[PDB]
Amino acid sequence: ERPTLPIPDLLTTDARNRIQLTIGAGQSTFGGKTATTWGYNGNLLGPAVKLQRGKAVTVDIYNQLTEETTLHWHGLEVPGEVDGGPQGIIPPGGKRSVTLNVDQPAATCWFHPHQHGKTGRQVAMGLAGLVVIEDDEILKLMLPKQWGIDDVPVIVQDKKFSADGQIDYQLDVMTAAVGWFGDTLLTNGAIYPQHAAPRGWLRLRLLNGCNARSLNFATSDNRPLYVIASDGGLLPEPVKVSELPVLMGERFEVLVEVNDNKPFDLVTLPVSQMGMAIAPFDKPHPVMRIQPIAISASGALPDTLSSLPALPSLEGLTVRKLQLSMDPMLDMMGMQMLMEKYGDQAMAGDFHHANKINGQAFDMNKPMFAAAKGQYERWVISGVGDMMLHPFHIHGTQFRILSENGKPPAAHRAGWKDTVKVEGNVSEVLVKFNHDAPKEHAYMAHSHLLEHEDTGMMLGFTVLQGDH
Ligand SMILES: [Cu+]
Ligand SMILES: [Cu+]
Ligand SMILES: [Cu+]
Ligand SMILES: [Cu+]
Ligand SMILES: [Cu+]
Ligand SMILES: [Cu+]
Ligand SMILES: [Cu+]
Ligand SMILES: [Cu+]
Ligand SMILES: [Cu+]
Repeated sequence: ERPTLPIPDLLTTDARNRIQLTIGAGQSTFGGKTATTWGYNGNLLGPAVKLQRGKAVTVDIYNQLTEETTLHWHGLEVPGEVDGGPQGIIPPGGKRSVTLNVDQPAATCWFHPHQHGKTGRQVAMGLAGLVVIEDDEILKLMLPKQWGIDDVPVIVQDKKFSADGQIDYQLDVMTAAVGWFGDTLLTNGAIYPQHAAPRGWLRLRLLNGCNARSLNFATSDNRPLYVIASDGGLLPEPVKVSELPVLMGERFEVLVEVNDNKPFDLVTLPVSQMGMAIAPFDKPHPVMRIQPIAISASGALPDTLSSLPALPSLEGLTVRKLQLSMDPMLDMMGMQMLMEKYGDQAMAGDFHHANKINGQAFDMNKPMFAAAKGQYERWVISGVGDMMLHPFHIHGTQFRILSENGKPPAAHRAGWKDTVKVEGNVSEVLVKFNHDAPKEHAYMAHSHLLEHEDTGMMLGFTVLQGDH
């Protein structure tokens, strides 16, 4: 009796070379209770916008909410002016158009709001969509590619609800400290759905769309997952894993084997992050049921996928230090609240500017620095002196991780990424920005634990000129 997995529509340009996105409020049902929800072209979540490398598209965005919002293309390398950070306000009842000139490798990216101080609430209410970038190279690989049959997006999110059935979002001292988390897991908006998949190989495009919760994917019968792509695109070869940790905002594409008369579940395993192994997440928790079917499939697991360029020489590059911090009093009170409500299981395994980078809370009208254009830079990001998890994301770039929180990156994490783990230690990434970003439409760099972002842990930076 499980509902079928909802499939976002795959949306391409029309004869005018446009795509229309409407942002609005509607209603959804969760376990027989109605909730007010927000969506793109719909009442919850959104479509998957399909783009080709080297082709321009124009996106018309209609805000039919009664409050301001913005639309950011997470993972897509575009100029500040169309990046849709906090300065890209779309008035309630208004329309903004952006032209996107796609110039990066095939990848699964996504889109969501970036309204200043309110991003967590707007994502919790339901706003998220997907971007599918294709190029010439990926289409020659004979990967599974029937959308909604053997090539399927999997957007995983937690929410909590009040007794009246509404989504229960509060930015308070506990949530500003540890993040907004809940007791109900959704998969493309549904609770424990089933997906009917052809015998052979199934391609899952995994997105952790949670506000604050880290995930760790595995299968019910321990069959392996073959990682084929990260945030910014294909890896050089598939990497076989028994489990796959995924931070907030991260994407991975995996292939899994589907065999006759053997259903299995995709699950998430308990994580060690504060607050996130509370019941029902103290044990392995189901995400979706895979049901084998006997319709045609042509997809395969290739020996080779692509080629990564060599990491450049590190001598001579500009180094930028980014020190993350949390107000000791916020940490104090939030942790105490968490302990009092839930006890030891919560540790298993004015705060509106309390969270900072280099001693400064986000200033929308003062960028912290100007980065070079077209030149490699080394950015060193530290959570030393703090216990919380900071998945650190940088707009405008796909980067390479040199060191991740005390160690070289795992093989499946060594390709193109837009997020890096920072948690009580220091990480180092190699970045290059191909496009301009002025003071009036600056690039953001921030923790993707959304409650931290909303209470100050973000900076603006410009990109202007390069070598002179
Ligand atoms: Cu994002
Ligand atoms: Cu982003
Ligand atoms: Cu602002
Ligand atoms: Cu206090
Ligand atoms: Cu204290
Ligand atoms: Cu604690
Ligand atoms: Cu903290
Ligand atoms: Cu550009
Ligand atoms: Cu962002």
